[PDB]
Amino acid sequence: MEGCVSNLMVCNLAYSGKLEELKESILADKSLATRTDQDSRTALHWACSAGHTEIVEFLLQLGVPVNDKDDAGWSPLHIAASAGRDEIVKALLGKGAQVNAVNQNGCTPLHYAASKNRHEIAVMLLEGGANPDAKDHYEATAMHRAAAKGNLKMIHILLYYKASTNIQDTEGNTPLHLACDEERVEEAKLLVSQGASIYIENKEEKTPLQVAKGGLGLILKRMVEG
Repeated sequence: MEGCVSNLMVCNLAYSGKLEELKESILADKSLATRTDQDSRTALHWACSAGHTEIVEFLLQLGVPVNDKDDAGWSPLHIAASAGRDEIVKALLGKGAQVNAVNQNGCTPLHYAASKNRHEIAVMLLEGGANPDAKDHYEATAMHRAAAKGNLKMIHILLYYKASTNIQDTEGNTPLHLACDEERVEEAKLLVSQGASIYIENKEEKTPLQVAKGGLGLILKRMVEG
């Protein structure tokens, strides 16, 4: 757990926060700065997941790769934003890091950021080149995950940057469908009044209104074209 990880001295060094040992290691060895192992990870990936900004900065300054996608671990900015690491997320971006790189399930930074409450972190990545309406394998969106468990603030920024277009998962699941299911009156009222087609049916051919609450749907559907 502590000290090292499993393999690759550079990976664990950044993980345990041994910048001195990491610097002397890369200084002495150039290949070590990129050398990958275990899961094709890089010390940046390990440092970002932990927090050690000094290690990621030192590696970044040298000109280490950042746009590189791991065997699944997404990009550096991906891991940084995911745990709400402002220092790491800013620090990776400064190096022209990626923005839409896909982990394995394509859960872009938006998808991960939305999963959290880091409203500010999500906005930073969006302007950097984060697909606001990008879909994953299941065609799920950050809006869906947030609408199911997030905040109204996210809705303000997401819509501000122009994101979400009634997207529907492979089996059916739009911003209103999930929001309605969550008994979220405010989220449903704002999303519908913004551009959430109520008629959009579901697996059972059910529209957000019908799944809203039988009657509650009448109010949401009326605003759309009552």
